[PDB]
Amino acid sequence: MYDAIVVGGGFSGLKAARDLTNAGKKVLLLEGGERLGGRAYSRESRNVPGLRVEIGGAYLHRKHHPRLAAELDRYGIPTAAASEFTSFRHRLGPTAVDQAFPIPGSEAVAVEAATYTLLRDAHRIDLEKGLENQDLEDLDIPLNEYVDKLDLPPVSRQFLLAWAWNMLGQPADQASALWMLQLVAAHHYSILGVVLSLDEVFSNGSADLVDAMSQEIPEIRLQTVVTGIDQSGDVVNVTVKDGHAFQAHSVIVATPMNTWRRIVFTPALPERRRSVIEEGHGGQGLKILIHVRGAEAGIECVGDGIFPTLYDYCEVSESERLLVAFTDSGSFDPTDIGAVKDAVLYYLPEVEVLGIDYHDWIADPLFEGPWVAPRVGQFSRVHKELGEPAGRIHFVGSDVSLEFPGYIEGALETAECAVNAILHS
Amino acid sequence: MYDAIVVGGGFSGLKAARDLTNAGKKVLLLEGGERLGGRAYSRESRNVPGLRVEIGGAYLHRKHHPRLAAELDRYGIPTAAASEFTSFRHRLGPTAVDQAFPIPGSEAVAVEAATYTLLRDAHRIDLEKGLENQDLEDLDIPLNEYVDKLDLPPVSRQFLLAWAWNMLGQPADQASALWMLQLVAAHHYSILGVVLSLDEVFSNGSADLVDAMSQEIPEIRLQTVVTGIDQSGDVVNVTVKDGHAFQAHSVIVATPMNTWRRIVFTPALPERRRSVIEEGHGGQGLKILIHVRGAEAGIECVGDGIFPTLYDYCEVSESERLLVAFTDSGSFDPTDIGAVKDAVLYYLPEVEVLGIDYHDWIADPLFEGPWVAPRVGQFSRVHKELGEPAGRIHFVGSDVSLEFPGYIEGALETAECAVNAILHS
Ligand SMILES: Cc1cc2nc3c(=O)[nH]c(=O)nc-3n(C[C@H](O)[C@H](O)[C@H](O)COP(=O)(O)OP(=O)(O)OC[C@H]3O[C@@H](n4cnc5c(N)ncnc54)[C@H](O)[C@@H]3O)c2cc1C
Ligand SMILES: Cc1cc2nc3c(=O)[nH]c(=O)nc-3n(C[C@H](O)[C@H](O)[C@H](O)COP(=O)(O)OP(=O)(O)OC[C@H]3O[C@@H](n4cnc5c(N)ncnc54)[C@H](O)[C@@H]3O)c2cc1C
Ligand SMILES: NC(=O)c1cccnc1
Ligand SMILES: NC(=O)c1cccnc1
Repeated sequence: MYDAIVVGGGFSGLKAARDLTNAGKKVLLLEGGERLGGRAYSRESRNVPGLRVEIGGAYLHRKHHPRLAAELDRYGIPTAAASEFTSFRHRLGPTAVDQAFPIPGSEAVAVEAATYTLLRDAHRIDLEKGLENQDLEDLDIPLNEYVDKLDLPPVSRQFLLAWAWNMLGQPADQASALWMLQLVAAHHYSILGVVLSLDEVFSNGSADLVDAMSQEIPEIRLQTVVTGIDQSGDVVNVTVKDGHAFQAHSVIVATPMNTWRRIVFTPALPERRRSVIEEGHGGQGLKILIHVRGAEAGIECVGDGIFPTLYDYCEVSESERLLVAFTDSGSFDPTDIGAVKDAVLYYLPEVEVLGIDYHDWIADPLFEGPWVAPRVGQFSRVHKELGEPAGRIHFVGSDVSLEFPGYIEGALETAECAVNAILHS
Repeated sequence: MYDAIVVGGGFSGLKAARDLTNAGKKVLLLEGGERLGGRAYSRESRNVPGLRVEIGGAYLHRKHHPRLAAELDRYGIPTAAASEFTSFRHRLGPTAVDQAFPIPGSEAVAVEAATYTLLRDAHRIDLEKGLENQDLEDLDIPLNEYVDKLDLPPVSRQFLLAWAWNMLGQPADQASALWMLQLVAAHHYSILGVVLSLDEVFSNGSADLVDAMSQEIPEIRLQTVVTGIDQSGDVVNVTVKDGHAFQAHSVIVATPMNTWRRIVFTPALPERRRSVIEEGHGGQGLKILIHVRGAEAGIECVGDGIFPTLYDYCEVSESERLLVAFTDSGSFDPTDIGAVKDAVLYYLPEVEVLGIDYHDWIADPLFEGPWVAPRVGQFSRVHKELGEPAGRIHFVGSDVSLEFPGYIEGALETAECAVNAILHS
């Protein structure tokens, strides 16, 4: 038996397991899959033999992600400032302007007014209290209705919608307007910052940092799927698909939120948390890497397409590249290459699709979902609590961060606080 | 004797005198000078024989100035959309960009945040209550300190300051930050709108509308300076520099605010109003028409010069134009043509000054000031009341508008309410 069992080896689990270990605890780390990193997946392209692609979470911004910045600085991990955009091909109607910020002057007075409204509403949210504890229900409505109340003229209406589609991974009518605001608050009460935090990338991918952190964890078991976590006894008992149980004083659940319903907890979890855990969160972000000929470097496209955003990802050859599309999985079928062609040609009619590459996070039983985004109504009923301790069992990870939900910095933050919790118990 | 005496024949006096007359009152209009229009002065250029220039208030914007729009529509007065700007020559440092909106992206996140602060503060002001009745003292401080608290990066700091200098007619340390906000509220809670209301001009100058309105006033006396307004008796007694008094049930003071201290009121005015009336308001706007060779059409310059703004006014010849500078009278001496050359060359080094043209509103005893702007501290002590009736004597005009101070629309608004007041008495 162990001081702690860390269940899940994404960034959250890895930090906790490392920090407890360095603090002198006897820690075991249990990972269901055959790799470490979780939703930070860097592998080789399915399209381009020999090329390494980020299939999940890639970007960072130091001023917003100090914890991540410290990890990179600790292990000397190189980051490069992300591909600049020299070329704009929006689908925002004829009055829009082909630059990074495509709102035209004719819309400025409306943008000014909406900027005040968006920021006033976001200033409502205090990021330490939980979205259920601040009388924020009037905000917890479908985003399409929220944006309809703002009454924005065409370019900015659709610019806001397209980036809200990309970032939330939900179509406008499934997204919570209050979650959109939670992101604005996360970024220092900035709308712009939600998009400008696409600031840096790992020169050699997330795997660098995954490896540096795991180097410092002495006991890791891959292919070890947890199926029950039982704290009826004096000492927590962790049960597993094929194998002898493991036992520890503390357990940290560092697995996706949408997977918790596949573990048997004993006793059953506090009763507030239970419907949300069953239904899961609404996140459906679909990120597609598209292999293309005919595209020049630097293209960014935002607009009303089934891909709200489509932009450069990297150079493949002198005539070939990868672009990246965002849309959501219950709106687009990534295996319908003709669909993909139509979505792309919509913005970029000169460009031939050579192939596509994605991960079905939803279909993956180790995840059942990409990054968190609540269903309308969920997080103003229960939110802070989904990541509070239940007995000797802690809950951590991006999904349950109040400070940064959906980003690595969130995975790292939630583990700080759990590690600290345990160190005092 | 008359139902009403209207004292002053700027736009405020002219509307009142006309509306009372049309309502069937026996009205006399008394004007101290030799022309009608007041601070709306259109005469011939001192520089360009035969050319008609606006020396005072020229611009309008229909959506913000419905009363003005109705006057223009009533008399079929043509307006032309004001000279467009094709050419930018700012002095905002090396990171600024030569277009109408010169803030660079590097400053966007700061602009966003200040936009929220500026608009939150302006939303504090409710335009019907008066600036002294809303607990707004924390705002009634020097603008330089306010803008220092906002902590803006160079381009936008100086862009805001330069336009606040132009619009308020005061250097930053003499201007009330709360007045700056009053203007933002006046324009529908818009910062941008304060500058975008430079939208239209009178094709043939303000005089058109001055003449249409005066056509409908049957009794006007020019060169008739009022020196005492005495309402001790049953009927108000109006005394005059050289001449027999005039008498009326009602008197409307439609003269500048900074002139009221040159009239003897009986009884003396309510005691709150009296210090402000003595000291006067702080407005020192100085608008200079500059006759130039070497300038092309379309130039707008904003920057840190002794002229915060310098831009095209109109074509004189194919090689000659007028520009317009704004600055303030206690900072620049318009008769120092070398000073003017330096101020201009600062922004426009290729341009030769041929001459200048201005009106000393301050030195003019019929005005003693250009448009209103309070001294720091004044309008959060007394404001609404300066334009409330004192006995049978009413007070109207741009200076005392809560809705639009410094614009014609304000002169027109304050006269509506006085005319209505009288019609019910
Ligand atoms: C498409 C996409 C793009 C993204 N882009 C960014 C970005 O640009 N910047 C950024 O900061 N973040 C980004 N992210 C979000 C971020 O990468 C993740 O939210 C973050 O890595 C979450 O890590 P975690 O440690 O909380 O959980 P995860 O990384 O998901 O780790 C959970 C671990 O638990 C394991 N597991 C699951 N079930 C069991 C079981 N029962 N027993 C044992 N182990 C189990 C899984 O195999 C996994 O290793 C992106 C995410 C996605 C999906
Ligand atoms: C440089 C400058 C630029 C401007 N630009 C604009 C603009 O772009 N758009 C806009 O809407 N407004 C503008 N204005 C402001 C606007 O023109 C004035 O505030 C407005 O016309 C005020 O009119 P009024 O009727 O309130 O007073 P005034 O027009 O000033 O009229 C007062 C009248 O009283 C007379 N008078 C004074 N003393 C006596 C006396 N004791 N007895 C009898 N008569 C007396 C004066 O001769 C005058 O006719 C500008 C003003 C200035 C100074
Ligand atoms: N939570 C988010 O909005 C998010 C994070 C990373 C990538 N895309 C979206
Ligand atoms: N009150 C004002 O700011 C004003 C009005 C007209 C011209 N300049 C300034």
